[PDB]
Amino acid sequence: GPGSEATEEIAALDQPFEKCFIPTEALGSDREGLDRTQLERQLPFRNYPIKLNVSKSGIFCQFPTVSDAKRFYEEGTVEILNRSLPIKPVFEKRNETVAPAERKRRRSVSPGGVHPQTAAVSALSRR
Repeated sequence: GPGSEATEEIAALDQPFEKCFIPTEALGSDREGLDRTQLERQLPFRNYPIKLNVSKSGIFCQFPTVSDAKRFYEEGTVEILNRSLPIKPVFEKRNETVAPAERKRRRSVSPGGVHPQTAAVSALSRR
């Protein structure tokens, strides 16, 4: 995804905030909308400068400075739709995993069959 490359060597453990994401799920169908004009004049968001972009995944939050992002993350909880929403940073991590192939076998049996006959008999009766 989108992001910026910073000197991870300087503090990889710290994982400095650069961009935040506001998840949506229990918001409901109301999450599909987000009027920008109303959003600008809404719940916490006006407290600090923040780039708000509507997305089907939620609301993108980009801050001009790391400090603003950190203050918003640490003390910028928001309540939207009468629901407290936390600040989730956009970080990615590559994990190493392996999925060995597996095979399964099943027992099979012969269905059998009927051999042909070159002769046949029948009972003759008339009533």
